[PDB]
Amino acid sequence: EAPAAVVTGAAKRIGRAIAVKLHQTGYRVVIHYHNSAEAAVSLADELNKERSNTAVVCQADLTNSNVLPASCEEIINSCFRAFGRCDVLVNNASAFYPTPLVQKTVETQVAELIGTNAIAPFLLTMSFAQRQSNLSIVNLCDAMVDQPCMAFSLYNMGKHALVGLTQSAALELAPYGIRVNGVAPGVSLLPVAMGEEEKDKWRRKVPLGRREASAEQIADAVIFLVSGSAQYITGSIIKVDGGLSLVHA
Amino acid sequence: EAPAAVVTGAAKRIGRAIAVKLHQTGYRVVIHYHNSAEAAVSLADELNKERSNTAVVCQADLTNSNVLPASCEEIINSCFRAFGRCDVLVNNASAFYPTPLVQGKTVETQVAELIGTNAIAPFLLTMSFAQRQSNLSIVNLCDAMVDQPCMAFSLYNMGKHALVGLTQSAALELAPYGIRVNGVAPGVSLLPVAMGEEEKDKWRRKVPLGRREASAEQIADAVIFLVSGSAQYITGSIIKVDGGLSLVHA
Amino acid sequence: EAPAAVVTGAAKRIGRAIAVKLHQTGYRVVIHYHNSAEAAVSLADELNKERSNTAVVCQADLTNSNVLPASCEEIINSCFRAFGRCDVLVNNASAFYPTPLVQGKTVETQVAELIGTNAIAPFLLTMSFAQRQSNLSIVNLCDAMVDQPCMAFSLYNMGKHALVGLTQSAALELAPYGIRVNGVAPGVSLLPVAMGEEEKDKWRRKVPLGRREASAEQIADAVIFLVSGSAQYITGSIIKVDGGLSLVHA
Amino acid sequence: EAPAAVVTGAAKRIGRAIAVKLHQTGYRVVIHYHNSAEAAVSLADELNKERSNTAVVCQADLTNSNVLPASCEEIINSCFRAFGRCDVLVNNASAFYPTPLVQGKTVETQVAELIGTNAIAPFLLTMSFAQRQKSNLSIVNLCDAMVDQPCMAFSLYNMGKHALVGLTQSAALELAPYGIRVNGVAPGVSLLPVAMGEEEKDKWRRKVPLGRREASAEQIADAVIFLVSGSAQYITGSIIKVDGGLSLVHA
Ligand SMILES: NC(=O)c1ccc[n+]([C@@H]2O[C@H](COP(=O)([O-])OP(=O)(O)OC[C@H]3O[C@@H](n4cnc5c(N)ncnc54)[C@H](OP(=O)(O)O)[C@@H]3O)[C@@H](O)[C@H]2O)c1
Ligand SMILES: NC(=O)c1ccc[n+]([C@@H]2O[C@H](COP(=O)([O-])OP(=O)(O)OC[C@H]3O[C@@H](n4cnc5c(N)ncnc54)[C@H](OP(=O)(O)O)[C@@H]3O)[C@@H](O)[C@H]2O)c1
Ligand SMILES: NC(=O)c1ccc[n+]([C@@H]2O[C@H](COP(=O)([O-])OP(=O)(O)OC[C@H]3O[C@@H](n4cnc5c(N)ncnc54)[C@H](OP(=O)(O)O)[C@@H]3O)[C@@H](O)[C@H]2O)c1
Ligand SMILES: NC(=O)c1ccc[n+]([C@@H]2O[C@H](COP(=O)([O-])OP(=O)(O)OC[C@H]3O[C@@H](n4cnc5c(N)ncnc54)[C@H](OP(=O)(O)O)[C@@H]3O)[C@@H](O)[C@H]2O)c1
Ligand SMILES: *CC(=O)N[C@H](CC#C)C(=O)N1CCC(COc2cccc3nc(N)nc(N)c23)CC1
Ligand SMILES: *CC(=O)N[C@H](CC#C)C(=O)N1CCC(COc2cccc3nc(N)nc(N)c23)CC1
Ligand SMILES: *CC(=O)N[C@H](CC#C)C(=O)N1CCC(COc2cccc3nc(N)nc(N)c23)CC1
Ligand SMILES: *CC(=O)N[C@H](CC#C)C(=O)N1CCC(COc2cccc3nc(N)nc(N)c23)CC1
Repeated sequence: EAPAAVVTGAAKRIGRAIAVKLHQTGYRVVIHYHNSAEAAVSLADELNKERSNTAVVCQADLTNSNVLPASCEEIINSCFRAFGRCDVLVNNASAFYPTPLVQKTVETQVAELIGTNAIAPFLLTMSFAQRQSNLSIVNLCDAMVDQPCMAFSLYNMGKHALVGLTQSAALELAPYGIRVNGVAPGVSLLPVAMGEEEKDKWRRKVPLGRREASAEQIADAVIFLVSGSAQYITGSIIKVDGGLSLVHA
Repeated sequence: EAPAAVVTGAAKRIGRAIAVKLHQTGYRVVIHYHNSAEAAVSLADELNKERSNTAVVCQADLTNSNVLPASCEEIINSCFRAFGRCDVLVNNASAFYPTPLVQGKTVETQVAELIGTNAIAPFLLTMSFAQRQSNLSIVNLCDAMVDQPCMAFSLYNMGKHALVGLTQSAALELAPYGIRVNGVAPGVSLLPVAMGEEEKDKWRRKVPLGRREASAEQIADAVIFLVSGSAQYITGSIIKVDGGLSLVHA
Repeated sequence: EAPAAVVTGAAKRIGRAIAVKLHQTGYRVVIHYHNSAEAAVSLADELNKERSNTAVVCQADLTNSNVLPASCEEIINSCFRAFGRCDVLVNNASAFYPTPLVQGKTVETQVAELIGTNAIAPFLLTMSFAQRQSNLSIVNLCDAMVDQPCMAFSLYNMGKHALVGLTQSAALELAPYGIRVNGVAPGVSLLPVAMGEEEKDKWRRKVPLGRREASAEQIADAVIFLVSGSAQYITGSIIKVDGGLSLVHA
Repeated sequence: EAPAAVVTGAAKRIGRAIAVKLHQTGYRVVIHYHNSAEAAVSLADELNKERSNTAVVCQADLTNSNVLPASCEEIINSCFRAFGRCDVLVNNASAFYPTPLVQGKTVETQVAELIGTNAIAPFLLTMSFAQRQKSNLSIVNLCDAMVDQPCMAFSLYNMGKHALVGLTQSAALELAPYGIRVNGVAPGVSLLPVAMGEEEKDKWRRKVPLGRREASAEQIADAVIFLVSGSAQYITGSIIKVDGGLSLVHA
């Protein structure tokens, strides 16, 4: 019987590449999305064309709210409903934008940035564990958490909280044989809205090849961590950053 | 004219020792409290008896909510109203209790209290402190054991990790304004009032330096250092005051 | 056509498992050894029986001395002599024993062996590897417990900390040459042959994930990942393979 | 009776400021030096003019060698011989220069100097310090805030500073039962090299978030004073960055 995986924010970019590579490795996949319905379904169609009834989609807002716990339980439930099991959770979905300390409401920014990057991963982790082989969770972290971008304090707080969850959950779920690890990109796929001149500025800072990581290169580290080659690995965060985090000002 | 400081959760325990030591150093203090009204007022009375018009209390819930930004703004405003200035912010108030991943507060409430008090309220207080602006600084009460967490304390731990992030992010962003942002990270300090002596001794005996918990005063000493002129080039730093506990393997 | 790898201290235990797994992946291997001549030759025989002309041995003391640079150059040279190329360096060889700060090897010798094997020899091998230059990479065997050190192992610990520094420094400096530099950091893996069973069990039961030590093969798996095309964007990274041990408080 | 401190490399720059501030705090001081005899003696004369019989000098090469253990024992011994006690050790002396991985000191000499001064000599001094105790005893190691964002081609220097972090932590743990605390102070940009042109100095200064300037030697010394004080009696194994936020700045 084929294992099954949930990937949050899987319709595009890094999450899409993760879903594709898990599917290629033999997983059935839940493609979670928020706004990207068309791209989510398009991906599921591609995967189901390769192997029938191996991909489903699942819609949810992961902003923090009174309903978030129910939404996260339903994401996990969607995997059990479609595939009868849930072996892997990848927490990939993430809101990302500046929140300057000195001059959406700030309460909404808190809900979106801390909800997507930290609280929803926590609630999904709870629901994943409650419903339980090579079981594991992979959190998409950020190699630059300790050298943060100016005016991104709430985003950064969210990613730091995710490191804490990764470590806390590794410890607490180890007795259940659930491993919990992270993958920490530096510069990967740049924002669609960023101008080419700015993209090049960031690319040229990367020591290894002066370019961003492809989505597939991020996905490769995820595949490693969920594999039998990582069966003793828990609580670990692998940087996939081409040396960027080691570069001084 | 005397500088002024806000200390959150200052009615008791470590926050009280911090407020007392800042007061002894010449600061006027806002004693923030949530439920500990009697202890807060009693402390302000003691400090004002020592020097008139040098302490006020300020009540606020720092649970996450849509009104938390306004509450945090009002804490800072309370310092300006009492003293005409706000030089130092100490983020000390903190909810602390287990939230097991596997099995009667709702999880919505646990998130709001643990992430609100330990991370979001510090962020909003930091915003308000900075907006309203000399030796200006913020000191966050962190946790030396954030990377060796207590079993079943994931939300608390997430909160303290987020506070590290804030410490670093805010140091960077507020450096141009001359505001320093640092942390003090206890290991074992004052044990919970409800904990039995047998358990207290179990944790005390794990500490390499002296096999005892830190006094509240020892924590406060590190805060006093970081707000002083002796730390004027220090920002983004988190000083462990843990007697070596974080270095001890399983 | 086949790439080639040097593995230091490869005659036994973790280094042997690394050499075997690299060989199984298609590498030709130099089996470096110091005292374990019989085991090194036996391993080369086993690998060459599987595929002819794919393994040689190379003897060297990696204690620090004025001749260590020449010895390390000769290890790399041995790879070029046997295989015409050198694609991968695994710095595995390591002296490990206590050096109490407060009280028949001299301290001069303890320094030379512990700092030589764990740090200086890796540095010199890295220099020689780089000078003599595709998927080129170095993997250093680090230690997940470097910040929760064993009592009385200060020189060993200093050595492993230095190796972290080298991993990061060399990643940065060799990135323009397309050489990646990464580490694998065990917690409890293969226990010392000389350790009593009662002590072995004490350490095993501290590991959160499965209450057992890592097999040599599990360590090797992380090395195989880091040298593979699946890690082509990874440099300066140290992967813990410790079953959660480093996260456990005292 | 006044406590006593050893400060290595104390004739100039940061070590000098540390020795001065310890002296001002009431310590008697051993001023260790290697080549800077005239500056060491000049400092001792200034301190003894302030308070008689409160400063001596002690000469030693801290390069790694067969004699280094004996040299480090003798440094500690010189404190006991002058002052009858040794309360504080500050490991400050440090060689600093590039050692590129890819291309007239030999590399074995570079190893001996960079690893000796930054790591091995601190270890041996720590051993000797602890052996002679066998009251507020503490060691402060001068570390480096930028150890995880290293300067290109400074691999041996960086290895040395990483080793010193290890020592700080290992020694804190092992000496805690004796009541000896072990901590570090980690500068970012402090006193720039004497040779450096103002244009290059300003390049590095302008990277510092807090004030766009290097730390004074006195600012570094202030952190040392804190760590040896009664205000840090529960602090051990801690490394305080004094870097104006530099270590938090991305590329
Ligand atoms: N790209 C980089 O360079 C980089 C660098 C460091 C770390 N990372 C991390 O790597 C991961 C993937 O990065 P990425 O660039 O591929 O991400 P992204 O494109 O910014 O976000 C991925 C998806 O997150 C979903 N998401 C956002 N807000 C949401 C909400 N309120 N509720 C539910 N889902 C929500 C969106 O799904 P819909 O489109 O369906 O609305 C979006 O497509 C993230 O965790 C990121 O922080 C990336
Ligand atoms: N004690 C230790 O061993 C230790 C260890 C590591 C870190 N620390 C950190 O050091 C700091 C002080 O520790 P502590 O033991 O003195 O703290 P504490 O006694 O547990 O709590 C401090 C105060 O926080 C306030 N607080 C709690 N929930 C609040 C809410 N919803 N809104 C507003 N205020 C709220 C309470 O004020 P009221 O009483 O007024 O309701 C309480 O007296 C904390 O940040 C803690 O995490 C302490
Ligand atoms: N085992 C664990 O639990 C563990 C934990 C943390 C980290 N690690 C790291 O993982 C690596 C492998 O561990 P291990 O237990 O397999 O190692 P080990 O058995 O303790 O040592 C590996 C080899 O190092 C060689 N070596 C020692 N002194 C040498 C010298 N002066 N010159 C040259 N080679 C020398 C020896 O080779 P000969 O036999 O040929 O004399 C020895 O066989 C090491 O770097 C270790 O620090 C292991
Ligand atoms: N300056 C900075 O920006 C900076 C930045 C980060 C960290 N730090 C650390 O802070 C400390 C002080 O820095 P600094 O710039 O003041 O130091 P420095 O001037 O480069 O060196 C201080 C002293 O070290 C001594 N020393 C060098 N090689 C020696 C050897 N072989 N044996 C014995 N002593 C030797 C020299 O003594 P003699 O003059 O008597 O020969 C020298 O005056 C160092 O540990 C340094 O790594 C400094
Ligand atoms: C200030 C800045 O952009 N660059 C620094 C590092 C340097 C040099 C930095 O903080 N970085 C971290 C974030 C990276 C970009 O990221 C993302 C890019 C695009 C989408 C995206 N989505 C989500 N959800 N999260 C993130 N982090 C990103 C660039 C380097
Ligand atoms: C499971 C556990 O306690 N583990 C270690 C104990 C040891 C040794 C640990 O992880 N520690 C972290 C938490 C410390 C205790 O704390 C507090 C104690 C009392 C009140 C309190 N209030 C608040 N707000 N926060 C905290 N952290 C604490 C003990 C060491
Ligand atoms: C004091 C102690 O061992 N404490 C923990 C043990 C636990 C839990 C610890 O610090 N660990 C580090 C040392 C590990 C053992 O290691 C080795 C074991 C066998 C051989 C060996 N060779 C070499 N070269 N290096 C090392 N590190 C080891 C156990 C976990
Ligand atoms: C390449 C580089 O310098 N990069 C940054 C500078 C910036 C921003 C860096 O890595 N830093 C570390 C080294 C600092 C300079 O230092 C010294 C300067 C002068 C003397 C000296 N002596 C000794 N013994 N050690 C050191 N480290 C220094 C600059 C910041």
